[PDB]
Amino acid sequence: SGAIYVGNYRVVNRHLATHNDWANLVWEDSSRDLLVSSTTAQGCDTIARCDCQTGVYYCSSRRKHYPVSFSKPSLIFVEASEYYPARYQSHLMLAVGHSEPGDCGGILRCQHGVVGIVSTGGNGLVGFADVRDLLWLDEE
Ligand SMILES: COc1ccccc1NC(N)=S
Ligand SMILES: COc1ccccc1NC(N)=S
Ligand SMILES: COc1ccccc1NC(N)=S
Ligand SMILES: [Zn+2]
Repeated sequence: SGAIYVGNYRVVNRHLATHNDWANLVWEDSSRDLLVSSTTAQGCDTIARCDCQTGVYYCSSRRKHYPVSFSKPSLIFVEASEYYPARYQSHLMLAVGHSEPGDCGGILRCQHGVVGIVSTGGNGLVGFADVRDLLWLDEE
C-alpha cells in the first residue's frame, strides 16, 4: 500500500483505490494503474519535474529503502497479475529490485521530489508508475 498527497489530490494504484477514492474521483487510467481522488486537507509531497533515472524507493516487504537506477517511462508488456491481464502497462519505469503486491504504493523519489509509486514486480524487477508528466497535480 501507499499514496502520494499533493495539494488536494491523493494518488494511489488504481487496483488499491477505495470506495471513497472512486466516490471522489479526479482521474483514473487502467493502462497506467493510477487513480487520483480529491482530498479535504493538503498533502506533504512535492512531485518531481525532471528526467532523472536514479532515485530511492520504499520496499514494504523488506522494510527498506533501496537506491536504484530506472528506465524512462515506457509502454512495458507486463505479464498478468491478480488485478490486470497481460498487456502494455503505460508510463512504467523498471529497475532491478525486489517487489511484492503489498509493496504497490511505495514511493520512488529523486532530488526533485516524488517520481512515482511501485506498481509491478517479479523476476527481480520492480516497476514504478510515473507521475512526473501529471503537471496538473501541481495546481487547482
Ligand atoms: C531522493 O529524494 C530527495 C533528495 C533530495 C531532496 C529531496 C528529495 N525528494 C523528496 N524528499 S520526495
Ligand atoms: C508490485 O506488485 C506486483 C508484484 C509482482 C507481480 C505483480 C504485481 N502487481 C500487483 N498489482 S500485485
Ligand atoms: C519473491 O517475491 C515475490 C512473491 C510473489 C510475487 C512476486 C514476488 N517478487 C519478486 N519476485 S521481485
Ligand atoms: Zn529528479
